[PDB]
Amino acid sequence: VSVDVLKQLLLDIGIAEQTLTEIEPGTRLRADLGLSSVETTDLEIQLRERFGVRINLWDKADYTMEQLAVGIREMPRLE
Amino acid sequence: VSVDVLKQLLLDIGIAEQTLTEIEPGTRLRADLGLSSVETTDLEIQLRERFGVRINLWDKADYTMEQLAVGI
Repeated sequence: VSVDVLKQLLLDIGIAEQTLTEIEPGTRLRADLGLSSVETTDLEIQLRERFGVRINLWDKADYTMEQLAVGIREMPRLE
Repeated sequence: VSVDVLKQLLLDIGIAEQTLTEIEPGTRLRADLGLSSVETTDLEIQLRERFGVRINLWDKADYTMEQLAVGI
């Protein structure tokens, strides 16, 4: 249900907090947040390196906050 | 751009993560990573369509990750 972890990640990579005030489970990275190419690339890097989550926004057109939150909860980690 | 960014762009065109472990400034596109002609072309397309960056990766015989960053 919760997207707080992902909201904080976005904040962590430099997304402005005013862009994030209405974030919901169905909020989409491109179509709703309007994330830039550099921002999406930074997100893919940090998802992989911090959370073990591997996504490809070159290949896939978009992802919701929910799908990414769930990925984070599900992915195996050594910690 | 950093080596990290280049590594992600390469992942995103389907270069295997295993092939990218130990990637660094000196790593070469063709002689070390073994990029195919189709993969090279895919990298060009991604740079142009995702970032607005036009680069011709047949202008040189090969590119280290550092030359690629500078060229970008």
